[PDB]
Amino acid sequence: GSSGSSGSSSSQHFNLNFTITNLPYSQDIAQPSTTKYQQTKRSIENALNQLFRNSSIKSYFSDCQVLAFRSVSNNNNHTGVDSLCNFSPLARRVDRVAIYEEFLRMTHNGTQLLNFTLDRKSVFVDSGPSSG
Repeated sequence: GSSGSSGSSSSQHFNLNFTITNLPYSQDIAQPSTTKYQQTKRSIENALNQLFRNSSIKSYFSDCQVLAFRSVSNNNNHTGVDSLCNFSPLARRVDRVAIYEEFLRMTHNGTQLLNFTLDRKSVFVDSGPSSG
């Protein structure tokens, strides 16, 4: 057997996160078998797509992966966007702040994402695969 395997992976995955104040955490958002969930799930993922091609990193950045939504504490009138700033195999020189600033520039300092008003301080991007 053995058809490869020699210490290879290529491509990188970035953890995209940013709560959207313009999205209440209802029961629908809790169950993937709802409309409010699928709709918002594709709505945000769709907005991020057109945002990338327009962003400064519209060459190495492939697309995003909306994992799910989280319910922030204190107030239940928000929704934590659990996305994944996925990149291409060619992308080698990519920092965390890079996608963070590129997204804030288009979202007006992280306030209005196309058609979804979201906070800025809440937003944050990190590295997914890092042994943890």
